[PDB]
Amino acid sequence: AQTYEITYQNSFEGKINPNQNHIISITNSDKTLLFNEKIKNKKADFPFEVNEINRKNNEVSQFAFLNNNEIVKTSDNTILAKQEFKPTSETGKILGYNVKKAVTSVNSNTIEVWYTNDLKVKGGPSILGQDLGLVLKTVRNGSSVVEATSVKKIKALDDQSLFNNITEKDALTYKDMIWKSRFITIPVFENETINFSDASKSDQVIQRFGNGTIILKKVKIPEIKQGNTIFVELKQKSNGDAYDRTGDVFIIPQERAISYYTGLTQGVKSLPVYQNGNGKSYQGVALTPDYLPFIELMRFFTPFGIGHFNEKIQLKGKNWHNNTPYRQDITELRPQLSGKEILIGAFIGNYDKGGHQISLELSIHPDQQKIVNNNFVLPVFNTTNVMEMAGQDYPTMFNSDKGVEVEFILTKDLKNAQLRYITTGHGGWGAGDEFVPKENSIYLDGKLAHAFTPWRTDCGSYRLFNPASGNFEDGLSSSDLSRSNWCPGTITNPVYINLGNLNAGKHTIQVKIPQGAPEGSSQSFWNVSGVLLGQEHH
Repeated sequence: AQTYEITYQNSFEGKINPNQNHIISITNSDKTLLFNEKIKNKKADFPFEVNEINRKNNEVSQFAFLNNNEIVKTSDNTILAKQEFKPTSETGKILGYNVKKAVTSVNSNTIEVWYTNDLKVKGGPSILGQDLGLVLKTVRNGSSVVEATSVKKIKALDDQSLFNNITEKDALTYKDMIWKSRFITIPVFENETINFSDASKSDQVIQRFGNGTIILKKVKIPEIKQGNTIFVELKQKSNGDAYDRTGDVFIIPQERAISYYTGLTQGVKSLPVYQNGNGKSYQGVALTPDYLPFIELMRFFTPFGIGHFNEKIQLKGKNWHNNTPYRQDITELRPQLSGKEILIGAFIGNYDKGGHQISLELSIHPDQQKIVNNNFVLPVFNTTNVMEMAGQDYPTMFNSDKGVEVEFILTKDLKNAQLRYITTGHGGWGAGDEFVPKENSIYLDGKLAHAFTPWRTDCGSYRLFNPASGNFEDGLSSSDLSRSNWCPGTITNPVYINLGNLNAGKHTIQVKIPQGAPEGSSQSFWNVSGVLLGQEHH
C-alpha cells in the first residue's frame, strides 16, 4: 500500500487566497486521512475537525478536537453510498493524472468532481466524491474551486502523533459539542420554577423572594473585551398558571451605597422614596446620589399557560407550541457585565402555586463588531415593580405631569449618549392603558428629546403560543389584541433614544405619559426603564 499526499488550493472566481490553510489528503488503499497544514504542524486553533475513511468498509470517522485534552468522534458507514453522482463524458489531465468529471447536487448546489483512478487509491479535499476515486478538483456553483497542487509519495500514513482522550459520540451530539466550544456559555437557571407560594424558600445556591415570584443568583462573568457580542436566552413554560404575566430578567448594580438587593433583603422601606406631588409615593424607582435602580436585561411576557394547558384546551386546527423562547442582544450592556460578579435574577408577576418554569443562559461570542461602541452604562430609572409581591407599588406616577424626573450627575464628558428605553402600558380593560395608545415623552435638561406612541399591532401572530387565551364573542382571542408595546409570548425591544453629546455635570431627564384614569379598583400603570449609554472621555 503506497501512501500518497495530496495538497490542495482554494480559488474563488480566479482569486487565489493569499494566506490560506491548504487542505491536505494523505491516502492509501487501506485508510485515508483528511486535514490541513495547521493541523499537521500543530498550529491549529480549537476547535478543529479531522476525517478518516476506512476503505475496508467505507466507515467515515470524523474526529473533533475540542481542547488540549478531549477529542470526540462519530462514525458512519452509510455516507458514501448515499452520495448520488451523475456521470459525464468530460475528461482531461490534472498534474499528469487522467481524470473524469462527475456531477451532483447538494441542497440546490451544483458540485463538479474531477477524479482519477490511475493510482488505485481514493481521496479528495472533502467528503464529496471519495468513493469515485482520487478527487483532484472540485467546483462548487462554478465559482468556488479546490484544485490539487501536488501529489507526493510518502513513507506511511501515521496519525498516532496527531492523537496521543477520544470519546465516541452520536452525530447530533458531535455537531452540538463543536458548536458549544466556539463560544462561552454561562448557565444561570435550569428548570427552576417561579411561583406564588408560602412554601417557596431560598436555598444555598438560589435565593427566592416575593413568595417565589423572584429568583436570584450570584454568578461570575469573565472579562469580556470590546468587540464581543452578548445575548440572554430564556426558555419559559407554564406549570399551572394560565395567565398573561409580565416577566423580566434583571441585574442588580451594587456600584453605590444602596442597591435593589437592599430592597429584596431588608424590605422596600430601605429603598429611596420617589414622590411626584400626585399624592402617592413609589420605591426604588429613580437614581439618587447613592442608589441605583436595577437594570432590565430583557423584559418579556408569558403567553396564556403554554405547555400546561395544551392537552386541556383543544381547538380545531391549532397545535400549540410546548414552550416559549426569548433572546435579546445585550452587547450594549458590556461595561456593567464584563469581569464582574453580578447578581442576576428572574421575575414573573404571578399568583399561582404551580406557576411557571424557567431556563436562563447568557452567551458571549468572539466577535469584533464596531457598531455598538458604548463605553459607559448608568441606570437612571426603573418604574417596573419586580417587588410586586414584596411591597413595591405599581407605577401609577404618570398620573401627574411631572412623571418620572431624575437628576443625575456625570463626572466625565459623554459622547454619542443615548437612552435605552423600555416601555409597556398596562390596565387590563378596554379603556385601560394596556389597550389604549399613549404618547411617551422623554425630556432632557428640560427640552423635549423624543416623543413616540408605543404600540404593537402584531400580537395575533403568536396565537399558537397561547392555548389558554380567552376567546371573545367578536371572534378575537385575548392574545390577538393590539397592545401598548407588548404581546403575550414575546420580548419588548428597547428603544435607543439619541441624546447627542453630554457635558460633565448636572443633567436632568424626565418622562411624561398621559396616564388613563382608574375605572374600579383597576388602575392603569406604566412599567418603564431607562439606562444611560455613551462613550466617556478624558
